[PDB]
Amino acid sequence: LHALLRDIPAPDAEAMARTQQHIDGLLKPPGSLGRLETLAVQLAGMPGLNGTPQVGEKAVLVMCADHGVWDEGVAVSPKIVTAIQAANMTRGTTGVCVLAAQAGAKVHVIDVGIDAEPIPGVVNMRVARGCGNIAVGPAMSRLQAEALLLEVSRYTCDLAQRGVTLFGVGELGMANTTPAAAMVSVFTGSDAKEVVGIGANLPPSRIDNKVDVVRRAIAINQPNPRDGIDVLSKVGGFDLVGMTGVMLGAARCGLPVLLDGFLSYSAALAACQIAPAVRPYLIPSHFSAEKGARIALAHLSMEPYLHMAMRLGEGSGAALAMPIVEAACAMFHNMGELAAI
Amino acid sequence: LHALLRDIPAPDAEAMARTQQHIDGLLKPPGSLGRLETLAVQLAGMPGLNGTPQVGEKAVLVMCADHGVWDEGVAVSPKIVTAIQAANMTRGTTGVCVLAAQAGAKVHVIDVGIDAEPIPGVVNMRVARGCGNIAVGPAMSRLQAEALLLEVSRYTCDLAQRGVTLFGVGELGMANTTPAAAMVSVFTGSDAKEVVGIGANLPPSRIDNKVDVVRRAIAINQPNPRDGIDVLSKVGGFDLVGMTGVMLGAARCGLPVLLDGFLSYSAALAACQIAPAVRPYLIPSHFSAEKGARIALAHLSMEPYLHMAMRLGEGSGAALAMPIVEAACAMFHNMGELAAI
Ligand SMILES: O=P(O)(O)OC[C@H]1O[C@H](n2cnc3nc(O)ncc32)[C@H](O)[C@@H]1O
Ligand SMILES: O=P(O)(O)OC[C@H]1O[C@H](n2cnc3nc(O)ncc32)[C@H](O)[C@@H]1O
Ligand SMILES: O=C(O)c1cccnc1
Ligand SMILES: O=C(O)c1cccnc1
Repeated sequence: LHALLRDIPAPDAEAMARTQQHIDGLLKPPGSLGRLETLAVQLAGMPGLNGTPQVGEKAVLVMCADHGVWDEGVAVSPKIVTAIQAANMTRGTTGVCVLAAQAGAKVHVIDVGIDAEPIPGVVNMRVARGCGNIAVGPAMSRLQAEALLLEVSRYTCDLAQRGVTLFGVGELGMANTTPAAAMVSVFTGSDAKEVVGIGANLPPSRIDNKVDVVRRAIAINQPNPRDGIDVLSKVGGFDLVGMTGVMLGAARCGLPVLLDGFLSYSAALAACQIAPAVRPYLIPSHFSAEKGARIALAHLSMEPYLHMAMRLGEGSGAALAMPIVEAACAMFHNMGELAAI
Repeated sequence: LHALLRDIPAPDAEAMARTQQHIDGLLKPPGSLGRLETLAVQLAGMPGLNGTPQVGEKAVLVMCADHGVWDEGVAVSPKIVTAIQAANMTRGTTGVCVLAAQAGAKVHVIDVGIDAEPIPGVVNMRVARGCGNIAVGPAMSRLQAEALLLEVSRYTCDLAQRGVTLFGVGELGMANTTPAAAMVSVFTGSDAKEVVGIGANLPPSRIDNKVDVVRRAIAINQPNPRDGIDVLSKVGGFDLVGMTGVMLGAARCGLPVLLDGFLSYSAALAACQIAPAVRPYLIPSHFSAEKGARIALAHLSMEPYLHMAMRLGEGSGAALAMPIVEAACAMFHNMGELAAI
């Protein structure tokens, strides 16, 4: 794991300089394509991309897991919805599925801890049947967190061997906005009230309880903010850990990862805490409608491209942004040159 | 023309209600897809769409024209760049071209007033060789403005007959951000300084002059803000008029139009002034990096989906947003239903 982390490559400044120059020579006023130009340059510096902005195969990895904290009344969806939706993922009827197909991306459903019988068709990496209830203790052990990080990391880089060049992260887990809020609070130093949202339509009444639960989790566990693994293990969840693992894996692999919404931001904070070298590989997608979104993003210093007021999760926003990544590549490779004004 | 305007259909509330209900029944927490849901409903109310959110063929219409105001030193690009770029449009090497191909949209290049010999391959609807210099008088006559509105309007609806269901608007015209700023100032009641930007990399030094030119145009022409045609004809340009015409045509046709950037916002203000019935057919794309963008958008009460810091024009932002429109349709038609949680 420390090996893994040690080997995350730095971005290729040489390739980025060449990219910048090329972009500057295209048939348009310099810098006129704004963020599309920056994105192209960013991609060029990613070693797994072979010195140029390009997109081969695309994959969205959905990490599914249950949380003991559901027992605290923090989620309106019944627990079984995780298991149900995960099965649905195999039939292509969910929101991510539909958006991924539209982007020509393949969806990988990964069970890292659903509290139900295994689902055929789903990738099995289950830690346990739901994680511990963070309101009364840790979600899992450090060992457990590290093992999963490792396993997902590897799974991720292996896909690279198969032509995938662009990943998207997603999750599925009733009550997951709760641990996500706790992590955000911890990493950013914000008070719980500021980052706790309505999740999947939690009634406004029910909010207070959610806030208290978050505070409780933190007080009880005393997660160390300087230790991303410590935080994940104490007040995170298997799904969150899994997302962090995709990020570490893609970075080690020298490839880009598209973030999704709120849950993904929490995982990104942990990943960057654990390995700052991860940062350059992350690409924001959309601006989640979850309350703590702004705070979370400010800490990652990211400005999403899409303002859609989305709050579904599943990696749906990631899929929706894929065409943008492809657009930056198209611009780079297909535009004519000034020299030929 | 008044006929044309009179016949713009109202949105189909019946179809929209059915759409809303269907969306609500999809396999996700209600309202979880935010703006994608709203967009789908909007599309459903458009009569040319046959009661459902759908996308058939896509077209981006680029209106090209020269402006006499270029003589005032308000643009750094040489005048010929309009003619050059317009030819380039026929070869698929420009920014819009590349982005449109990526979206599976076809680009229609329309010459409404380039100050050069006709370009083979370009649609000929030329009013004159560049419009009058707004700093010393009107851009054109009212008659001229109305005629062009009519002609473009018709051209637009005719494309509908050929399977196009979604339009994008764009332009090409050195110095065009100048008349665009004047229109914005006029319609919104903002002072020139607040809405005059750098256009295609105008040096910061050169700004003052640009502001004065705008003020001059207005003082001299005294455009009536309550009369959109009056404004267009006095302080607009052939390209701007042409964009307004696509908007009027698509609306009459009962079809959606994707806006682009700053120039497009100015044209939209005029269109809505002329015919408020046009409003429901307009769809924002991106948030232009031009200074007066925010003001312009506030007046249209539109919040763009994409924050890319783009400022190229040509209809490039419109093309980039097409996949989003298609995503809303995919969501609508392909997601599974709750009833089948
Ligand atoms: O913390 P809560 O309020 O439960 O919200 C987080 C969950 O809701 C999101 N979520 C995604 N697809 C969903 N499908 C259903 O049916 N419910 C929630 C869904 C997210 O992915 C988590 O599973
Ligand atoms: O008012 P200015 O500073 O001239 O900016 C508006 C123009 O610049 C934009 N524009 C688009 N493609 C371009 N290609 C070149 O080469 N220059 C400007 C271009 C816009 O479409 C207008 O033609
Ligand atoms: O931003 C998200 O991804 C999100 C917000 C609420 C519920 N589920 C997911
Ligand atoms: O917003 C635009 O479309 C734009 C801004 C500057 C120059 N050309 C186009």
